[PDB]
Amino acid sequence: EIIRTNVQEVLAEIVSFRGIKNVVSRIISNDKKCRYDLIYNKYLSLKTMIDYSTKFNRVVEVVLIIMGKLLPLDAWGGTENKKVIQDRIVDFLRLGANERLHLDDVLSGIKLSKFKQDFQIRKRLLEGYINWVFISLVKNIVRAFWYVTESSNMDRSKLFYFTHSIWNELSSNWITKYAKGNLVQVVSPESKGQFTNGKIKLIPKRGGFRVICVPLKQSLYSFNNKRNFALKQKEKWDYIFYQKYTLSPVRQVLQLKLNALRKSDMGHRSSVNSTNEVADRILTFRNDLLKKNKTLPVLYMIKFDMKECYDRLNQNALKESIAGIFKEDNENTTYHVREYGTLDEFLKLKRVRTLIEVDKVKTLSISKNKIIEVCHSQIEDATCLVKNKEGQYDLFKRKQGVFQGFSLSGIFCDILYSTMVSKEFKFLWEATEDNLLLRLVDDFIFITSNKDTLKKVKDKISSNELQKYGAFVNHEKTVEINGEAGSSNKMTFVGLDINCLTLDVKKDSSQFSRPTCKFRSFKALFSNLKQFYCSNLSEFLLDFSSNSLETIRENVDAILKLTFEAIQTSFATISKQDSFERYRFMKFLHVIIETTIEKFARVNGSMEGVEYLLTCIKITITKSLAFMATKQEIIEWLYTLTIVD
Repeated sequence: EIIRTNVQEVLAEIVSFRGIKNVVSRIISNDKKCRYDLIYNKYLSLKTMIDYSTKFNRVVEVVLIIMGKLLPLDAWGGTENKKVIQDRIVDFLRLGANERLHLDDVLSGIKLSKFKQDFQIRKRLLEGYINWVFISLVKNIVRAFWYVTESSNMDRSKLFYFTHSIWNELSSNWITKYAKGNLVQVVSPESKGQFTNGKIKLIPKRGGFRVICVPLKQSLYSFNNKRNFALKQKEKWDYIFYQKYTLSPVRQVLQLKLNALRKSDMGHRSSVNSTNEVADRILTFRNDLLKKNKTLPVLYMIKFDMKECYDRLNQNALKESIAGIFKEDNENTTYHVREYGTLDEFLKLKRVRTLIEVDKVKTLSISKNKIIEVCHSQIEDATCLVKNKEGQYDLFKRKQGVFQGFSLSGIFCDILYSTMVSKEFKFLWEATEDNLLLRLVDDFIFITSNKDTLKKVKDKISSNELQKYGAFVNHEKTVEINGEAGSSNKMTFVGLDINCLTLDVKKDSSQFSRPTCKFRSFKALFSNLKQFYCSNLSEFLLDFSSNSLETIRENVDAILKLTFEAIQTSFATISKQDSFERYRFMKFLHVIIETTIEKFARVNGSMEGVEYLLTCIKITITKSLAFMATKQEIIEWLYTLTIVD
């Protein structure tokens, strides 16, 4: 029950002879008589959520035990090619068996597969065989036994295998408890519920789970009727058209109104869009202080975060904030924004590898009435489906707050907190020379030389004046230092170590650890660094529903810089014993760039921002290769890459 295709179909997958059918038959035969649920009894059966996960070594052992039973020794093509393929299987399991397979990296066996001038171009079938072994056999085994989710952690290269039996038990328990305190049932909502339904996804947030709502591309009727494929396809394109022509414009106009307020109001400059911007605003604060009084004064600083900002978000305050940024447009205004494609466009109408080597605008138009209507609909009509354990899939709505995982949830929280910061902290932006406030999603930092204005901020985050917006200060996480030789002088803000005494800002970078660069060849270095890149390129850092583009870009830049730092560190050593070939390096760059763009489109479903990201990648790659004297042809090739038109 691992291979659900016949010998005729599998052999058809390996060509666009007779020994092949001999192997496929023996593999399929072993599949039918393999005692799967006895292996499960032998190998796979409290008080933090990740401890229930199967340890990775037991995960690997189960997979290889199945693979050994499924594939006879000749099916591996040698008693040593088996060692190589098994190592690539472990690498594939370290990516959760969910990332794209690269046949040029996995394949390092040579001849010993005796059908198990042109034998090489007719070895393209070996690519089709190994591909079927990895994507059909290995992946289905993982899907058969485990649910795989990446943790929300500090080090999020960690993928976790929960057996379906224990994952369902953990998930049903947390969801039942979370539904009582945050949700309320629904028996017949509006007929217009086609694009406001979502399914609950859980992420192992330490003591519990993060609750994410993934938008359903169907109506409830189509979801309950799993057999009406045509209707599901019809409504799938309804969402695609709704996302392209309605949701994307609404998000674009909200982002522009929010950007224009960063320049207009002084109260919105305190709202910062990324971590590097937090560092730069502090470094500029430090530098401007060194110019204003020529020394560095004793500085006081306070950091504080919000408790469950999405769950506790005030829907009414959010709706007022949205009306606020549109107060000047007289409720008949049409805005002109760009059109973008969907991921599922090229796929289902064209072919793969959408990054290739006359102009375009492709504008759309949307009115303020629609924007207000769609925003209200997303806030007030968002519903989620919960597994019932009587197999019923009831529908629930939020008592208060906004579901994380919908298109506008991230920008909703940005609009409200920018509005909140601007109206509530008025006594900060006529004396900017002495104090600095910065906002990053839900984390706040405030640095000042005025110990009196420190108490103003310290007394406002202790009152209830921010609860009007749904902001509740996480008091036990509040940290304050002053560096009067009586307190500590190091504080950790988001990703940053900040010295209170000298305003030194240094990045932790421990989230993505050592790229392990010590090899005797560039090919071995690029394969390892390709593994490292995909292992750290998690979906949440490409999620446009929860992060800004500057945050998405800087995260890609952070992974890139670590990857190229490995190249720079070991280039001289490897170049001593292996000649650097620029064309092999460009294929590595092309694979690295393609994977990032593909996963970004996969996560967000919309092509909005791939252009901005592709050119930020070119600039980052250019900068990161400054150490390389001879790169003109490499960089010239890099600059000719575009998104498929």
